[PDB]
Amino acid sequence: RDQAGITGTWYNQLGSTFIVTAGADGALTGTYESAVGNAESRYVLTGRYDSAPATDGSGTALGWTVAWKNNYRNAHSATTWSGQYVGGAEARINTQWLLTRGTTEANAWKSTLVGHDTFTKVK
Amino acid sequence: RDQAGITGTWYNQLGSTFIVTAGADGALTGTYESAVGNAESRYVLTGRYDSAPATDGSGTALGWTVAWKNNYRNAHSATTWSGQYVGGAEARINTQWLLTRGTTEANAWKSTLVGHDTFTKVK
Amino acid sequence: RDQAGITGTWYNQLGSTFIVTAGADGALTGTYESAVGNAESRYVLTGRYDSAPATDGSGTALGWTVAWKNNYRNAHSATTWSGQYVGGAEARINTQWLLTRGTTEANAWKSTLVGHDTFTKVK
Amino acid sequence: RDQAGITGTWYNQLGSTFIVTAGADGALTGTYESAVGNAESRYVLTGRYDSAPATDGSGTALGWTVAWKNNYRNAHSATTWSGQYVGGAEARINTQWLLTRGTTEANAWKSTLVGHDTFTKVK
Repeated sequence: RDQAGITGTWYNQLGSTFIVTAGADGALTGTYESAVGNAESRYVLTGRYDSAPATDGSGTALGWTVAWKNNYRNAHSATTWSGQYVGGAEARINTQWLLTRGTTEANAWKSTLVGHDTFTKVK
Repeated sequence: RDQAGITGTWYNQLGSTFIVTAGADGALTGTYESAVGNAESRYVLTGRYDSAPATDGSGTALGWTVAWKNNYRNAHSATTWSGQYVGGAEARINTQWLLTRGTTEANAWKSTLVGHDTFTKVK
Repeated sequence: RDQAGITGTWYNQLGSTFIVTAGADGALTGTYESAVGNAESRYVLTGRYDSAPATDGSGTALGWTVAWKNNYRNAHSATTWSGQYVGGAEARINTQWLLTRGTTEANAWKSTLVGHDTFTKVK
Repeated sequence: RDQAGITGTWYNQLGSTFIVTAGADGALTGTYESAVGNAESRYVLTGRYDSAPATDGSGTALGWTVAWKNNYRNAHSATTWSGQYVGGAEARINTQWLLTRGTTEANAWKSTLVGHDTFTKVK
């Protein structure tokens, strides 16, 4: 339903760039570029979305992962964004995210950051 | 480094089954079967992991997504697990997860569940 | 430093009302009224804030708890807001929150909702 | 119902010490000592719990806050624990927590850590 809705270039409140293709099978594939956190250039992302969402005005559930390793840098970390795509005049992806850093057992308690990103089709 | 470490069948504290292959390129591919939450049978998952982790005793950062749609059911939801793989005698994947349900704007505030799953190679 | 900054009436993006007094000792005391989630009227809250924040332009760390029981209703739940107070022209409290419902062991996995509320001094 | 159940000394998986009194009015008051994160000695905590929980075998919802300032140190941060008290043979408090550090706007995205602590009456 939202394959075309989701496919494209999205920007969050930080100036990060999320380039995604939604597959007819529920796949999400693309690249993430973070404006913050010592990331450089594009990182692979993959994820999933609900390819057959409720017809009742509900958002479309989705998430995706970026491991912060590319040819430029390795943060030894990974972020997952869990959220929903909201169609219409000003389409949004509203997300919450978990970033886990690889740590020792002794630092495991502080391994994970949590936040929220809102993505729009205009910067 | 942990491609073989991660590839395989993992079980969490709920009796859920996570079947994953780690690609040399950082890919995670496989299937998830939840013991809870009105899921039935296998659901596609995709994700990423740090294919070149720190050599310093740190875990390996990873995450993955499941959209809760297969041929049996559609929960109109998606879970992301963010965590780290810890190698050795009793290998673990320690995760935190966000489950977002597709909702109306009026219910968006209650769209997202958070928990923690610990995966082991024995049930 | 921010005792006066924090003391007052705040509104979030949902139209909820947070009435708080910051004590010189780091205490937060007051009442919360939720615009959503079948809450009615005021609920007691308590919390803490950093009464001696960094002088470097950083926010002031704080959190507080509401148990969703008053003389009108009992949701058998509790929310904690963790965030920071940002002073200046448009003062904000930026929070992330965890709502845990009392559950059986069998439903514990779905006990906890997560979100984010941003509070302003104007509605 | 669980006033006596909750009142006491609890330990988490990190060796931290949570000393709490549950008030008949839903209050939680006491002190927290963290085994990790450069905390030293006791810090004030306050919170709330459901003083009239469901009679149906459900846990009792609660949370509390610690601002990481005492006479010894100031981390410029605050943790909230949201969870539920589970009575019986081996009483537990199962929590999820958010730690927000005071930050600049530019670092706000990385302000918040998330984890999970399980508290028992024996160390």
